[PDB]
Amino acid sequence: DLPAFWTVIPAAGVGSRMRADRPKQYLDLAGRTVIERTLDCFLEHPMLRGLVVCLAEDDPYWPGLDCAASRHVQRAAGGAERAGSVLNGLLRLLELGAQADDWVLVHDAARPNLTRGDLDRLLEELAEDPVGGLLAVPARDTLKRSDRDGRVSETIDRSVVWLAYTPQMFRLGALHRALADALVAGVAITDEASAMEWAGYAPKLVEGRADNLKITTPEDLLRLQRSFP
Amino acid sequence: DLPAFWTVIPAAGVGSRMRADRPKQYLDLAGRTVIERTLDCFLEHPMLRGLVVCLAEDDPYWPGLDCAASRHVQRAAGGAERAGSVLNGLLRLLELGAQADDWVLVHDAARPNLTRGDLDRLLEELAEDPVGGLLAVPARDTLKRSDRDGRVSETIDRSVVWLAYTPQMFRLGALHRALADALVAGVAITDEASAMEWAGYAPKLVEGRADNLKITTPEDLLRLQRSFP
Ligand SMILES: CN1Cc2cccnc2C1=O
Ligand SMILES: CN1Cc2cccnc2C1=O
Repeated sequence: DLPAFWTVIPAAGVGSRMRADRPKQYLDLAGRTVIERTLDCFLEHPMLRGLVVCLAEDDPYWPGLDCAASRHVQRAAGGAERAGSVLNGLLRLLELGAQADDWVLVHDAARPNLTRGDLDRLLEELAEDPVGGLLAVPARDTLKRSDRDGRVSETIDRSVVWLAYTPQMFRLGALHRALADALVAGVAITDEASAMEWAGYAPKLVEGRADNLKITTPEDLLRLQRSFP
Repeated sequence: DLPAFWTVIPAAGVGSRMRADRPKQYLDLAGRTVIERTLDCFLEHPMLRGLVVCLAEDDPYWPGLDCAASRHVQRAAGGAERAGSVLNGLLRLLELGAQADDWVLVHDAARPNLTRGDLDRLLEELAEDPVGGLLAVPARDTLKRSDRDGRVSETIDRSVVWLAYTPQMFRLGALHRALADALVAGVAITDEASAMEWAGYAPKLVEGRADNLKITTPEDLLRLQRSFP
């Protein structure tokens, strides 16, 4: 019995001006934009209560997509940083009838290769967790720590090192307090787990697939061109 | 004035039997095998004294390549592990007239995107180094350390964490002693830097390009299909 969950897709930071170097979320991935394929990983799930995309109010690419005329996709105003945009998504969820104890999933707009297995695996393993968790994969490259002189001080034991992926799964109320307080404190928030970690909580690690990659360079598109359907 | 250097390409571990899931070094990369493109990064360098490929004596793919009939490529017998094959490559270099103080470069057979810039940058920055070093790139993914309960114990400060790449550049005599003694000691050697680290030396880090990737899955080929010429 998988739990019910809301979904927040932070996708702001896009300028008002179309550019030849398009935002990675609007690149073409086998006939569709990256963010459209990212939304498909969630929109069809029976336990989905509602999905909210965080966007700049002057985003020139979004009104061209068919998901902009979709009742299954809600929109929230972007913030100054990613954490602020996630915060506005949490406020938008509260307007749609979300409760403080509802599960919320935050997922990168440029991670379109999220499989149904990883999603349900994350949902079934955290459904009874006291704080939540996130998808992650073990580090497979040799890690080396540097001293101040640029020389190797040690080879890090990567058997305990995991790469942080998305989605990340936390309770709406707790994440709301953690994100808002950490922004007031001046914390260098990266993901939602870092805000929960600063607040004292230890998120659970849920192993996911390694090909759930984030599109950071247009060369990373080439890895996923054969991944659909 | 770049220093003179020998090159060892460990490429053993290949079985005697051709298989449909070919060894990654023999996959096609825009009309040529991965290992052929890897050798091209070195064979044309004016400071190259000699290149040695470590191969199993029953390798069914190598005799089909034109580099098997090339005077510019020498061959050494593979060992039981990668470190042993590297060791036999060092012995093969000594037969070709190498000296104990000569620079040796060890590079992965499945890293064909090594640019001339990274190679010379590694050579010019380590030419006067007391031990040597290796190419590396800074970690750009969020790193999380796991406790014994599978929960995040800390987010690792990745400002001091580097991913270890190749080539790696060490003196022939020192690497020979470090590799041989560490194998006798029972050390879990990964790369040459780990053997030098166990021997007490601190290798220098030389920043290289991030697209000098190792081909571990046939999906990684897709990243490099547009990288040549
Ligand atoms: C994914 N991102 C990046 C960013 C920068 C600034 C404001 N919002 C955002 C957001 O949602
Ligand atoms: C690159 N590799 C892997 C391996 C396994 C066993 C023996 N030699 C080798 C070698 O050179």
